[PDB]
Order: sequence, then structure tokens, then C-alpha cells
Amino acid sequence: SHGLFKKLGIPGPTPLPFLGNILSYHKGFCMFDMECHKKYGKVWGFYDGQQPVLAITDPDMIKTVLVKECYSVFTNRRPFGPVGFMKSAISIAEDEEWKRLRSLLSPTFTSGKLKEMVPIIAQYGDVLVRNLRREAETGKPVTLKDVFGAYSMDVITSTSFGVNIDSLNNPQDPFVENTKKLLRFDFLDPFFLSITVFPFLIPILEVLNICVFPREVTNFLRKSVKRMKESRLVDFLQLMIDSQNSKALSDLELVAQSIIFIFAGYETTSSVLSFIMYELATHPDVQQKLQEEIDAVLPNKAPPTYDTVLQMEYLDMVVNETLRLFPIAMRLERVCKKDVEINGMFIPKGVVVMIPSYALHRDPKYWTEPEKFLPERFSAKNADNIDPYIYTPFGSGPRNCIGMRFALMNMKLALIRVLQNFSFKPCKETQIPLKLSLGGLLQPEKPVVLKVESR
Amino acid sequence: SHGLFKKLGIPGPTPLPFLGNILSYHKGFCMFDMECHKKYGKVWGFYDGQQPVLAITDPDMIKTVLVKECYSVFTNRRPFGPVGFMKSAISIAEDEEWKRLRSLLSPTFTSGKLKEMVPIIAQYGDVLVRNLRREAETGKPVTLKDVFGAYSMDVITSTSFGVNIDPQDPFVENTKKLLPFFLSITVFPFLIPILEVLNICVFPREVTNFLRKSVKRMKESRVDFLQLMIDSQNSKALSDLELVAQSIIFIFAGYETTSSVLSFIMYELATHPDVQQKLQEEIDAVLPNKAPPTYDTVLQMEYLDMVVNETLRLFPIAMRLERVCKKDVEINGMFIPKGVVVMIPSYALHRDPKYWTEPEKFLPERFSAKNADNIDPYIYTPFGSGPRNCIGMRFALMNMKLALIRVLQNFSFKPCKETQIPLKLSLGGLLQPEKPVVLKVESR
Ligand code: HEM
Ligand code: HEM
Ligand SMILES: O=C(CNC(=O)c1cccnc1)N[C@H](CS[C@H](Cc1ccccc1)C(=O)NCCCc1cccnc1)Cc1ccccc1
Ligand SMILES: O=C(CNC(=O)c1cccnc1)N[C@H](CS[C@H](Cc1ccccc1)C(=O)NCCCc1cccnc1)Cc1ccccc1
Repeated sequence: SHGLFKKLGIPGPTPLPFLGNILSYHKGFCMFDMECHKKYGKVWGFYDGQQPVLAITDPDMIKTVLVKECYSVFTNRRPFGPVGFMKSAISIAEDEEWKRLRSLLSPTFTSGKLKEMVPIIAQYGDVLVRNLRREAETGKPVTLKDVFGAYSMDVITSTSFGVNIDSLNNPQDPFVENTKKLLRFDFLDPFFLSITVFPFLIPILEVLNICVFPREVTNFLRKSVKRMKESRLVDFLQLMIDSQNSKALSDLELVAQSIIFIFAGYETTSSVLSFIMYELATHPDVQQKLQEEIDAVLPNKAPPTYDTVLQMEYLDMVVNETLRLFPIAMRLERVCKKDVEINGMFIPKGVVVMIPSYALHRDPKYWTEPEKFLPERFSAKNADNIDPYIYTPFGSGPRNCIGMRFALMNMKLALIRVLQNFSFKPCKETQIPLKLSLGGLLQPEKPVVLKVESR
Repeated sequence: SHGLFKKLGIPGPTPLPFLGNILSYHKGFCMFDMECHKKYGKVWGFYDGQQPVLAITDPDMIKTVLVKECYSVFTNRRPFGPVGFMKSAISIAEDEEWKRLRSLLSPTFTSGKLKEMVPIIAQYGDVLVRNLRREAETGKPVTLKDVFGAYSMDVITSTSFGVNIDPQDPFVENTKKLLPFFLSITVFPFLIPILEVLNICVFPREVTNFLRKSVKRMKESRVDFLQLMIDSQNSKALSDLELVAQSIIFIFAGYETTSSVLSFIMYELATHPDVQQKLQEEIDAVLPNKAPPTYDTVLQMEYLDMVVNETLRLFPIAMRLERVCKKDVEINGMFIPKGVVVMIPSYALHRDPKYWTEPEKFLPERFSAKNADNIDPYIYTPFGSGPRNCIGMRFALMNMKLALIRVLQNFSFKPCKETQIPLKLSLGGLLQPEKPVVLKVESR
């Protein structure tokens, strides 16, 4: 297949036999997408082994892939395996199975259901302050991925299942310990390396009961959800139970969706919160102006409500600019299920159309000083000059992030209660500037550590 | 994965791990489908390794799979590999590559193109009589599949290519050795991409080479089956490799399927002299003085059509009809998951006691116009049904009847000492006799 992009006249790095272009992943997804966007321009193609991957940067062509031709052509993501029973996960399901799951899980995050979660989240916002207060009274450094991960785990377990697992910590909580090692995509591990280079090994491992998710971690979550069924005694757990007592969702598919919601609520929320606090500490002018707005909307440390959060404009600018610099998904991918020609470009069946979100968020031909943290890009004065198909931190189209509004509300509800009582400073041991992990997923090399001062 | 039919509540034999129910194939596909038809009923399921196979016998449900939901759900047969360049064959292609090839090769056997083949076939009918005359003047039993196979090869090579090939012809020798270890692919579905990506096939590379370079030799020009594929090639489109893939299918089907059924017909005529004599009296009536058979005189003979239909009932060479359920459906109030191979036991249905009175008996009167109203077109399916039935059903029926007419005008067939009576079917995979069909040929 290594002559496909040579046939279509599409530029790209020369692929090696069998390997393709995976040798260029030594710097990670991001640095590889950045160099390819500069060298080859608006459209380039490479090979993840024998898999041709077409990278597009045109907003109109991105809109056609993500929005217009979603249900008909670009419906599924890249086939990920071996998954085993997790194939029924909404992020992994395909075609009609995903269509049924998306409609089944869409009412989970309506504006009414989200507003019901604010009082529940307000409880753990108080525990977050007291846990930050013990470490604040001492000059001891604070690992923010630990304290934000515990807060995120409590919000996702109570708002989706109505169960309190982390009672003020319990810092050795088993849900965090298992969700931590739930998945570790590292190019170094020849497993995920050989899966991409030689994909015919997937049906071997599937029949061998081999799964990319570890057994002890799946078992802990598989039996916890079975324990989490306490009826007799409307949430993410009730929407699936009610539809189950009416195809329908089996007790194994109901667990598969819970694992996706638990991981996304823990890992993604805690990672972005750590990225936000790093920029607030390295930019004291932004942190002060954000604290001044929070006090103006919530005087005397007033409790945050669903309406006051949507009122804070500068808070939305800080969250959006951090998501621009750090798109945790990095890439958006769709599988071309049939031959099409979008915007005057033929795309064969089976080619993976990829949108480099990290490279587009730092494209100099869009963002003035793209490497700099400037929240003024997202002010209502300048937000008109932002293409929603260039800035896609949550994706776009029918298969975007279903928990986008929940993640935005959960993070903003955390930043408010934290900045109401504390200020953040570097520690010298804080890695400045922040080096990104040259591995698979978007993470810092050294964990983000900061000093916490009370007010 | 062997708990699918247990989940769906569909009965069937208990599968062994990895193997499934393939150990029950020691008797053949036929006897396994018949034992499961009486033991379980209208619907049962088994496992060819890890592949669940659902067997349906309800005519309304058979019609839904073969005819109604063909283009939507039941479009392709069981995936067969490793093939290679034969993946483009019309019998193996899937979805749109099949639809484009089904439309390209459909005009090959129209009522006009078939009527053009009668004078061409009439030439080889005389050589068939002369070669049978040499073995009839001298008392020597005649291997029917050899003498019929040589006639069937010259017919398909001329009606599809116009080339004349005329006892050790390399085409018959190479086409026949497409005839063990398939027990593994039935158990190892994951080893198919191991031989596909590595470019390994099941057909030996030389039965393909001899035909791949023969088509490139017959393509030297300078409208038949070959000309239809050249004119569209000179306009997605068809390549010199896909063009060869279709020629192998037509050559094999025209040689092996025609001769095997003709051998089965003459065995029934020899074991039933009253049927052979009555058939000879009809041929002499429509065609007096051994008149040359034409296109219209063949369709006029009713008893000849009744003899061929009863033989294809007793010996359906396809044995089974199979479709792959491409997506979850609920036909006739029965949920069928995606990936299940819906199978129609044609051999078991052609001998169902709840339909055919005395099914093991050879009675051509089942297909008389008085009684042909009591047969279900979805129970008697010797050529399949629906949009993906036998594309050469009309050519095969005409070619075999033209051979039966030219022979029964001059010879009568009697059993020999070495004639296997009753005929034992091959307990292996395909439908064939154990011992070759040998019959005494007496001239008239
Ligand atoms: C800052 C936080 C988050 C960010 C930036 C983010 C980003 C994304 C992105 C870029 C996608 C892919 C969109 C596409 O391919 O078009 C996605 C998918 C998804 N996200 Fe998130 N996400 C976040 C948090 C969450 C949370 C809290 C949940 C809770 C359930 C969640 C659940 C999902 C699911 C289920 C999908 C798959 C959607 C589908 O297949 O229909 N995410 N997310
Ligand atoms: C007594 C002679 C024959 C019998 C009983 C027979 C029977 C069958 C059957 C049962 C099928 C499958 C139908 C289905 O799956 O629904 C089939 C398919 C087919 N037959 Fe035959 N056949 C005969 C002779 C021939 C001949 C002479 C040709 C010449 C080209 C031929 C070409 C084909 C092809 C190309 C297919 C596959 C068509 C497709 O899948 O779209 N057959 N045949
Ligand atoms: O990662 C590949 C396949 N990629 C390759 O094979 C590959 C290899 C080499 C080079 N390029 C590509 N698919 C994934 C889908 S599968 C993966 C499996 C998984 C991983 C972690 C926990 C649970 C299950 C999954 O469900 N994640 C969603 C978790 C929830 C979440 C996470 C983050 C944000 N919101 C929600 C693409 C993807 C989809 C959505 C968001 C991000 C990425
Ligand atoms: O045989 C399986 C796959 N079966 C399994 O894997 C399996 C294994 C164990 C148990 N059950 C199933 N498919 C085949 C399709 S492929 C096969 C390949 C082949 C073989 C011989 C010569 C050339 C190429 C093929 O093109 N034949 C058609 C020849 C023409 C013809 C022949 C006869 C009558 N008319 C026309 C199902 C089939 C289709 C049509 C008719 C009969 C059967």
C-alpha cells in the first residue's frame, strides 16, 4: 500500500518496508504532526505500518469528514484491538451499535441533568479545599495530578452511579489505583508497536482471551459495577438499567460503558486541570485577573451555581486557551468506509482520515504566537476569528466528545473553589518550561508540582 | 463463542471446543444435514469451527434470505480463503464487485445468445456419438464422466471463447485436478490473513498458470463470454487478471457440472429402463428420423425436462445454499445475528419425507404438469434462487438436454457387472459417486 499516496499525488515522508513511518514517532504524535504540517503543507499522507493515513488541515474538508459525511462515510474510528468485550464501548463501537449507544447515552448530559450535579459536586469541592489546606499550611510541594484525580474520581462515581467511594481519602482508594493502570499506550512497548506494524496478530490474541486492558483492572471494575447495582433502594447508571428492563444492553456492555465514563472522568479531567494550574502559576497576571472575576461573580466565597459558572467569561477563556495548547486527544481520526471524493480529493476505501488537532492548534498561519499562553485569543472581541474546525479540543460532528459540557462544568467548578481560597506559585522543582511526554499520550514528563499559599 | 445457538434458543448438536461439529462430517455434508433435519426439526444450528451456521428449512424463510433480503442482508456467501487473484471471481466476489460483475456477465446467457449456441453445440454432439460408437461396437464398458467431460469442455471453450481444443487434453487434465487439509481453515479462520498477506493460495499455482496463460492465448483477437469482457475492458474496470478469474469459473462449471449431472442421468436411465425407453420414444416423436435438435424442439420435450429435474433433485451438486448475514435481522420472527452463515440444506430438502412421497425413489412423474404444482420453488432449489442464483442455469439445462437427445437417439444404456448398483455417493466433500459410473452402451 506504500504507493497509494504516490499514486494520488499526495506528499508525505517516504515509508520503510513493513514499518512505514512509525520510526518517526520517536518524538511522539505531536512533534511528528508539526514537522509534517510545515514540510508538506495542507495535506500529507503517511503509513502506520501498512495502514495509509491521510492528514487534512482544510476547515471545509474537516467539516465534511466530521459533520457532513459522518453517518454515511466517516462513521467509525481506527479499528482498535485486541479489545475483547470492550468492543461494545461507545468510543470503540461501530456503525449501528455506536448509533444505538450514542442515542442511549445522549440524555446523560442534558442541561437539566448537568444542573442537578452542581450540588453533588459542591460537596467534593469542600473536601478538595480542606485536602489542599493541609498541604498549604506547609511549604511542602503538591503533586496536582493526585489531588485533582481524587476529586475527579468522586465526581464521576457519584454523578453516574450515586455511590461515594472516596470518603475524604482513603488516598489508597482502589478505584484510582486501578483506573490509573487501565491503559498505557507507550510506543516503547513492542506490543502496541507490533499491533500497528503487523495487524494480522489481532485475531490471534482475541481468540487467546488476550486484551489490551489488564485482567486485574477489568475484573475490579467488572465486579464493582455488579456491586454498584443496588436496586431496590436518573443517572448514567439508571438510563442503562431502565433501557435494560424493556435489544437490549447486557450486563457486560453496561460495564463497558462504565469503564469509558470512569476513565474519561478521572484521567481527562485531572490532566487538563493540572495543565490549567501550570499556566496560572507561570502567568501570575492571568491567575490574578481570574481570581478577581471569581470574586466579582461570587463575593464572600459564594457557592458556585450552574448559572454563575456560565457567567464567568475569563474563566472560559483560560480553559479554552489551555485546551488549545494541550489537546489531550491530539488527533481526530475517521475510517473511510467507501470510496469518496470530498472537496476535489479522492479518498480510497479503508484510508484513515486524520485531523492533527495539536498541529492545527499551534499553526502560525492562524494563531499569533501559537506557543504562548494568551487567553485573549478567546475573548468575545477576538473569538469571531476562530474557526471551529481548526480549534477542535472536543472534536466535532455527531461523534464528538459526549461529555464535553460535563468536563467543562466539572473543571470550572473545581477551578472556582480552588482559586477562591488559594494561589499557586512555582517550586523550582517545577519543570519550567513544561516538557511533554515524548511517548503515546499527552502528558508532562515530570509531574506538575506547585506551591500552594492560602488567602 | 460456541454458546450462540444456546443463547438464541436454537437447537443443534453439541459442539466440541475449537472443532465445533466438524467431526460429524465423516459421513459427508448430506448425511449430517439429513440427521439434523429429523433430530431437531425445522431450524437447527451447528458450528464449523468457530463459525456458527444456521440451517433453515421453512420455505417462507428461505425466500426471505435468497430473494427478498438479498441485496440488503444476505448478499454474500461464506468467505473462502486463501484465494488471491481469485477473489475477483463472480462466485467469490462480494457486494459491489459482485454486482458489477453480475451485471457484466448476465447478457452472456440471454434467450438470443443461447439460441446462437445451438449450431455450435450440434458439432460436438456428432463427435460424442462417434466416440461412443467405437466403444459400443466393441463390448467395452464406458466411463461416462470421461466421454461426457470431453464433450462438456469443447462446448464451454467454444461458446465462451470460440477456440477449438478437440484423450489427454491438458485442459481436462488441469481443470479436473482442482479436486483434505480444509479441515484446518474451518478451524483456523485467523490463518487466512496469514496466507493472504503473504500471498499463498489453495489452488495449486500450475492449474492457474496453465489457465492464466491459455486465456492470454485465446484473447488474441485478432459476441460471446470473452467478447463481453473485452468490449467493457476497452471503455471501473475489468483487468487482465479479473478477466482470467471469470474464465476459470466458466470453464470449470461448464466441464465438471455438466458431465457429472449427465453421468447421474444415464445411471438413472440404465437402472430404470422404463424411464429410458419412454424418454427415447418422446425424442423420436419430436425429432423424427433422428432430426437435429433445435432450440425450440428442446423446450417442447416435457418428459426430458422431467428426467433432468428428477435427477437434479436426487443429485443436487451444490448440496447446500449459503448466505452470510451481514447485519442483525429478525426474519420471520427469528433473530439472526451478524456473521451467522444461513444455510439451506438443499440435499436434505430434496429428500424430505414431509414433502416428497418416497424420496429415495427415482420417479420422473413428480415434475409432470399434473403434479409439478405441488413442488415449492424454495424447497426444490437445484440452481439456488434469488438475484444470486446460478447465472448459467439456462445454459446448463439446454446443453445437457442437447447431449441427452443426441445420445438417446442412437444408443441404449444397460448396467454392467462392475456397475455400482445402488450408486454410492462420495462420503467426502463434493457430490460424486465413489466408483466411476460405468455402463454398457448398445447401439440402436
Ligand atoms: C477536558 C476534558 C475532555 C476533552 C478535551 C475530551 C476530548 C474528546 C475528544 C477530542 C473526543 C473525540 C471527538 C471526535 O473524535 O470527534 C472525545 C470523545 C469522547 N469523550 Fe471526551 N474529552 C474530555 C472529557 C470527557 C469526559 C469527562 C467524558 C465522560 C463520559 C468523555 C467521554 C467521551 C466519549 C464517550 C467519547 C466518544 C464519543 C463517541 O464515540 O461518540 N470525555 N473526547
Ligand atoms: C447442472 C448444472 C448446474 C447446477 C445444478 C448449478 C447450480 C448452482 C447453484 C445451486 C448455485 C448457487 C445458487 C445460490 O447460491 O443461490 C450456482 C452458482 C453459480 N453457477 Fe452454477 N450450476 C450448474 C452449472 C453451471 C454452469 C454451466 C455455469 C456456467 C458459467 C455456472 C455458473 C455459475 C456461477 C457463475 C454461479 C455464481 C453466480 C453468483 O454467485 O452470482 N453454473 N450454480
Ligand atoms: O487509540 C485508539 C486507536 N489508535 C491506534 O490504534 C493508533 C496506534 C498508533 C498510531 N495511531 C493510532 N482509539 C481511541 C478509541 S479506543 C480507546 C480505548 C481506551 C483507552 C483508555 C481507556 C479506555 C479505553 C478509547 O476508547 N478512548 C476513549 C476513552 C474516553 C476518553 C478519553 C479521552 C477523552 N475523552 C474520552 C481513540 C480516542 C477516542 C476518544 C478519545 C480519545 C481517543
Ligand atoms: O465452497 C465455498 C466455501 N465453503 C467453505 O468454506 C466450507 C467449508 C466447510 C463446510 N462448509 C463450508 N464457496 C463456494 C464459492 S468459492 C468456490 C471456489 C472454486 C471452486 C471450484 C472451482 C473454482 C473455484 C467457487 O467459486 N465455486 C463455484 C464454481 C462454479 C460452479 C460450481 C458448481 C455449480 N455452479 C457453478 C460456494 C459455491 C458457489 C457456487 C456453486 C457451488 C458452491
